[PDB]
Amino acid sequence: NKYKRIFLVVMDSVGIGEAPDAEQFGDLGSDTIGHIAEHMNGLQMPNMVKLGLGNIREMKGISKVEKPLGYYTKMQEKSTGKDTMTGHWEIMGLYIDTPFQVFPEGFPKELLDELEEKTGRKIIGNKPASGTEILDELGQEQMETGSLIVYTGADSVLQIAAHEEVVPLDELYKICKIARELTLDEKYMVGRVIARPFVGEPGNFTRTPNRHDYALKPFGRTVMNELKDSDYDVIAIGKISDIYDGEGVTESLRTKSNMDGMDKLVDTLNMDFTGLSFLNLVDFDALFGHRRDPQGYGEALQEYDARLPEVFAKLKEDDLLLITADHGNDPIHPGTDHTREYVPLLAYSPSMKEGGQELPLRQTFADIGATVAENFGVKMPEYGTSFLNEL
Ligand SMILES: O=P(O)(O)OC[C@H]1O[C@H](O)[C@H](O)[C@@H]1O
Ligand SMILES: [Mn+2]
Ligand SMILES: [Mn+2]
Ligand SMILES: [Mn+2]
Ligand SMILES: [Mn+2]
Repeated sequence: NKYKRIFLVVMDSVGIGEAPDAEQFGDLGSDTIGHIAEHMNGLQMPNMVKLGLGNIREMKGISKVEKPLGYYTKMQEKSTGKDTMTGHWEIMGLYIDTPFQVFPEGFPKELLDELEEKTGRKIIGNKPASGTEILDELGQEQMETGSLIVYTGADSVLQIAAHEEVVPLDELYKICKIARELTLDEKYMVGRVIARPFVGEPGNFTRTPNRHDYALKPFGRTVMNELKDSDYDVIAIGKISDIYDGEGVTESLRTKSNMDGMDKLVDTLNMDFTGLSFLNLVDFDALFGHRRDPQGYGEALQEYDARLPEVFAKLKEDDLLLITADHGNDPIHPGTDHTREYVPLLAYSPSMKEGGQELPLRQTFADIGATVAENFGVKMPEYGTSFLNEL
């Protein structure tokens, strides 16, 4: 192997400006990092700058450097959708024609009618809502009637809440499996069906640790599958295992925040493995992008940047660090949906003694998967062109 270990970091939703097809998605004008930099009156990300972030694109407080630490470019998304699953599945070598759907006005009558028909249960709610707020609103009715609270949010999710002492947990799980099957349908394709059991009483409801998430498997066998099948390590950190429904994962590390995600990355740097360590930093998307909160987003990016020097200190000569994103989620943009943007790519190894240079623009996210696959001598993905030899 050229590299013994590859550390891949997805800064979730950290877009670097509207993609060529942004108009199709209602994303003209989008610019995640650039708009945040303007709001912050200059972002402070000196470590990303040292890697060559500004060499990709200059933004307020983010300037180019004469000798970037590693190689740099951006990537263009080829798949139809701008959701997390699409972005990640493409990154690991796939092409996804069918986009996952979001439901700002709730789910179509047709879908909920069939779910009622298959379960013998009534559905209430059917709207975007905070999980805790909707419990306050409808939890009592749910308890008295045995109906199901169905709701959604800014992401591609169908969530089903029911009181544990009214609807048995195993019945809630069965219902969610039925919903998961019904939503394998392009008309209502949801990324995730989530069981949301709760306990307590009106004015005092608590959601239990018995949450279960029902994901779809990637529409193809990924570079992660190939690594695992060839006996390499594939360490998933944060949402990564869930995003791929565990496909090709050899160890999974749960995280609670971006800072915790950087701690787990450091943990993997301390491990003797051969293969891939794959981190998703999800706070950017979950707390700041969808909430259209550029101040929180800017602070999170600065908190993340401050962690990088320890990562640089731990990387070995035969380690490669890859930093990218899976789409945009511009916190100064209409609505609450993701944005169709280019994503940054930074590629750094301490063995790059003269620093890096500009890579040709990546025409699909799958170029990352192809690079990983070629490095480890496993079956090349169908899509994507490796940049391994450029490094
Ligand atoms: O807490 P809730 O409002 O029920 O659900 C919000 C999100 O919490 C989970 O990460 C899922 O991604 C949901 O979209
Ligand atoms: Mn838009
Ligand atoms: Mn994402
Ligand atoms: Mn999202
Ligand atoms: Mn603040």
